Amino acid sequence: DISDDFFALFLDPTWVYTCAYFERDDMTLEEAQLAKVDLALDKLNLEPGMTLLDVGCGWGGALVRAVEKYDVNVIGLTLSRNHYERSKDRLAAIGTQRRAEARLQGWEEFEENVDRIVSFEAFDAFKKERYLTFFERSYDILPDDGRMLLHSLFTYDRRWLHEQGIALTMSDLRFLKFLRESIFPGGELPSEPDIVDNAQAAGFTIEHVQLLQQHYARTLDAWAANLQAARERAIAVQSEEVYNNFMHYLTGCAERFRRGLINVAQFTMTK
Ligand SMILES: Nc1ncnc2c1ncn2[C@@H]1O[C@H](CSCC[C@H](N)C(=O)O)[C@@H](O)[C@H]1O
Repeated sequence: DISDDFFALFLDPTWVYTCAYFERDDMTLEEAQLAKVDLALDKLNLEPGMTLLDVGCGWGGALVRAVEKYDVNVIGLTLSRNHYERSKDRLAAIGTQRRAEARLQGWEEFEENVDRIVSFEAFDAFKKERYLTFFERSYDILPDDGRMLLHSLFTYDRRWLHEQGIALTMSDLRFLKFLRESIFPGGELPSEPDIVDNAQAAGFTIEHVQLLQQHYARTLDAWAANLQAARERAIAVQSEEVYNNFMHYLTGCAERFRRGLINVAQFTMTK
C-alpha cells in the first residue's frame, strides 16, 4: 500500500486522517484535529478511568488524545497493520498508568465490555451487510448508560440532492468510479438512513447530529495544499502517478463537500 512516509507529508502531527473541526477560524490543522477529537469525546461524558473503545483507530491520534486529556483507559481497533504499528508505538510512549492498547482486530471479533465508544470514519469501510450488526455489537458491549459517538461520512441520493438544488454530473460519476477503482474512501458510502435506521433498530437514541460538511472541504483543501508543497518528496516516496491520484482525490473530494454532494457528521448515540 501507501507508506506512512507519504502521509507524513500532508497530515498534521496527530496523524488524524478524517474531517477536522475548525472550532475557531484561525486554528491550524493540528488544533482543528484535536478540536474534532475533543468535540466527539466531550459528547461521551468521559470520567477518568473509564474505558474508551476507538473503532477504526487509524494511526492512534484520538486514542493518544483520549489518554492525555481525558485520562481514560483506551482500546483501539484497526484492520491496517501500519495504523496498528503506529498506534501501538504512540500509546506505549505515553506515560500513563491507564491501560492503552492498540489491536489489529476488527470490531466483529471484539466482545469486551467498554464504557463508551468513538469511531471516526470507519463506518464507511464496513459492508452494508454489517451495518445493523455493528450497532447491535456496539449496543451489547456498552453499559446501560453507555454512549457512542459515531463520526461518519454519508451520501445523498438523486432525489434528495435535487430537492436541495444539487445535481450529480457526469464528472461526479467518473469521480465516484475513480474513488472505487483506486485505494480511496468514498466509493461505497452509507446513506444517512443506513446510519440512523440501523442504529435505532439496535436500540440507540440519536441524541444529536452535528454536520461538518464545510469543515471537511477545508480539511481536504489543507491536505492538498500540504501535499503539493511536498510534491517532490511525495513522488520520491511513491511515484508521480500516486501523487497525482492523491491530489485528484483530495481536491475532488473537497469540491464535492463544498457542493454538498456528500456529508460527514457526528451522531451522538445513547441507550
Ligand atoms: N471492521 C473494522 N474494524 C476495526 N477497524 C476497521 C474496520 N474496518 C476499517 N477499520 C479501520 O478504520 C480506520 C479508517 S481510517 C480512519 C482512521 C482514524 N479513525 C482517523 O480519524 O484518522 C482504519 O484504521 C481501518 O483499518
